[PDB]
Amino acid sequence: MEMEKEFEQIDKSGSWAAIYQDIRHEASDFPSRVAKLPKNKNRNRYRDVSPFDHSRIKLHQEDNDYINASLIKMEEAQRSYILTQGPLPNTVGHFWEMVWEQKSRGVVMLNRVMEKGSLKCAQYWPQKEEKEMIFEDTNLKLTLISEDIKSYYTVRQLELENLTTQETREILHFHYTTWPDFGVPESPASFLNFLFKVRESGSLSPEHGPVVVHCSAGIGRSGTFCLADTCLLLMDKRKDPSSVDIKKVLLEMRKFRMGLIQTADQLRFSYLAVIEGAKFIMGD
Ligand SMILES: CCNc1ccc(C(=O)O)cc1
Repeated sequence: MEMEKEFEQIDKSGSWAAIYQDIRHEASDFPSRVAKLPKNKNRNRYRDVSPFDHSRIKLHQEDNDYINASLIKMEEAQRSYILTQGPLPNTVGHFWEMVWEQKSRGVVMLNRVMEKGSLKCAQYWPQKEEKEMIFEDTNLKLTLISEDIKSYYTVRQLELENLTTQETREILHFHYTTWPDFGVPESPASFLNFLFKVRESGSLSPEHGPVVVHCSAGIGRSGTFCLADTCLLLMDKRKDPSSVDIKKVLLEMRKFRMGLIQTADQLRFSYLAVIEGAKFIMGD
């Protein structure tokens, strides 16, 4: 079923809450035993959001290999993503270790450091060129190189140095700064513009490690970004683009990380972004 017809039918019937609960009911349930070990309690932002054991990213250290991050491998689309929580004061060094070890080119951040008057993640990158950050626990240095501030997003170039070997890499930080404190954006136009800026950078391409994507918990906004990207890629690739089923792509993604897409509005909005994306590409 052409998803815009499916969309109009769910909208006119006001059944978004019913479709969303059906997804919640069919979603995979896998063990998360490492996440729940007592030694890991201060590495988790939220008690009810944990990576599955089978898909968790392992840090390359014998001490404690745990970070709250998941590899989402989309086989038919040929895209991988790492979805993670916003870093905590005591996990900023682990975050940048993971970026280094997984060979990522890009970091995609979909939240503000403060929202609704509370801290949603640590200030994990330098705000001035001349004040670099040193992470003594993982032996890394991070420097701001340049900053490009636009109306809906900011792009930063960062230099990450492994102080152990003195190798350096350029990381691109893509920061979506305008997602509202409550609900979802009214139009998907600025979110699609942002997605195409990430794609244009090389950050999502197979010559690099997987892109790192986060919001506060790493499931809601983060889930929207990777679901919209994967659905548009499948429409480009397949002979029958009308066969792309957004609900089936979401269930496949939920085999790798729990709770992706947190509300019926986020589902409805994910449908909105994919529909608007399919016509910009038909070049109406
Ligand atoms: C036949 C109705 N459904 C679709 C039409 C065109 C495309 C596309 O060319 O991206 C995707 C779906």
